[PDB]
Amino acid sequence: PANEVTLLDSRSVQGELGWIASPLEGGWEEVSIMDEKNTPIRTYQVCNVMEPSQNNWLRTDWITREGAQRVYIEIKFTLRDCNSLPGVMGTCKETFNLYYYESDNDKERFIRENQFVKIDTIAADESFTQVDIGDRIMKLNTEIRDVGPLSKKGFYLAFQDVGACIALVSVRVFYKKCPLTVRNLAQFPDTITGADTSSLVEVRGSCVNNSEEKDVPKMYCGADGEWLVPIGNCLCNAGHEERSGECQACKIGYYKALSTDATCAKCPPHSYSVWEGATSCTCDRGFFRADNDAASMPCTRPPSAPLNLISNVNETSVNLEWSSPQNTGGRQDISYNVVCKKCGAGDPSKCRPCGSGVHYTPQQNGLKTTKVSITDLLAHTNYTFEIWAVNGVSKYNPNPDQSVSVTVTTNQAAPSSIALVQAKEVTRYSVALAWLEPDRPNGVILEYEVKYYEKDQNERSYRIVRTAARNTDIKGLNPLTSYVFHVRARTAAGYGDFSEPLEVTTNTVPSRII
Repeated sequence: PANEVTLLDSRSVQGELGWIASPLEGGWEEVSIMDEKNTPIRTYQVCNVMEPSQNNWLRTDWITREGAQRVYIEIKFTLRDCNSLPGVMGTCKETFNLYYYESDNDKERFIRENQFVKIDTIAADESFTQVDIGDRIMKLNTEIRDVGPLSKKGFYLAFQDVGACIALVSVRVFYKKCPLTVRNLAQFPDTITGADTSSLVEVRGSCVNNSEEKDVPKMYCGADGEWLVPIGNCLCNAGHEERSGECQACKIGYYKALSTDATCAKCPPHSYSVWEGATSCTCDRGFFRADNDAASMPCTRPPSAPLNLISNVNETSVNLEWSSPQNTGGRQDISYNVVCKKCGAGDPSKCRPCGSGVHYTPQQNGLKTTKVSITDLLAHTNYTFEIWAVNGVSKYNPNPDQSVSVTVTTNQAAPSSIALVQAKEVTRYSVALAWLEPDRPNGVILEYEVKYYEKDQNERSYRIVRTAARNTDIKGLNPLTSYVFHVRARTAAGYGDFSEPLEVTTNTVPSRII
């Protein structure tokens, strides 16, 4: 019934035990008790109290050790007290000796009586053990005796009677063993107990096929037939979670990048579901993950180019400025790459690249700031720059379809100021504005910026209204508030100057009666 492997048993034996007894008549009797469906239970009996100098031997059959170390012998017997019935002074006994002999030969006819070695004298105990074979309760005292270490192939066990009323009910022969158990996600095989009580057995078992050894696993198989302290845990491999037995793989829609104790996590947002036992959730079409970026982070989109581009020119240098991108994609690392083209010079589309050493003081390629300044550019020659937005993923991702660019001139000056501005309509809610283009353009006019600032009060933040058309209307203004309007012409070639300061007071509904 126990985890310990048995060698010899009274019930488990095939038919007869095959035990050699000396003498045959008047010695050990085959008094067996039958209490099973057509199957008997073997028991040896001897009771020669009246006869003097009684000596009865009972040797067991050949026992195959099968790689044993320490053998435990459990004997269940009935011992009749010498007080129960009157007898002869110093004749009756209440003890029986236990003998053992090691041999190599399998089948033997006779074993030498004097050659046997005694283990210990077995006697009765006060506490009776309750163990029954049939329906009625039987109270027989049990005794356990250990012997070891054994070097030979097998051994023989002998029972000696010195004139006592005894019956050997159950004879169990078994060795203690450490069972096959899986602890700390590592397999441990069946190991036999040590030869000494003060000696421990070092057991090192191999880990699961779908798991990697992080720490060396070891267990100590004690003399009792069980492990003591577990040292070293085997962590589950990437794409496999913790389970009762072996490391179970991650289900459809789960991933595990590194060997961690935590279970399989669900796919991050905007990521395609992979098959059972995946390392990392792959990104679907339109989304791509960076090499330097962690597996825990979700899939990101490619960046967008900044729509607005402001350019100011000097005699030999050019200054560029742009706003933040529209679609970020989902990454904090946004850089800008400036590309020289020299396509501005000449009417045809095809041109030669900037082979010469163009110097730009802030950064060469991949600037984090939204402002850049290009120097040492040749005068009288037309140029064009392509400010291409670069993300952390954009390298792995395909080259972005479009990049916002602006064509500029070197030697040509900045635009002049507007000669005069005029108000067309004057009402309590809106004031219309009209203006002409400046006297000297010095380039193609692209935008007109208008500034508004309140008078008689503290300086409020300037109102910005961008209109390419030569006419604009003000909106949402309080009555009786005088306002100064300033227009500024803006080109790709440069920055314009402030216009005529027009002081117009907001119209009011009449109140004076004549």
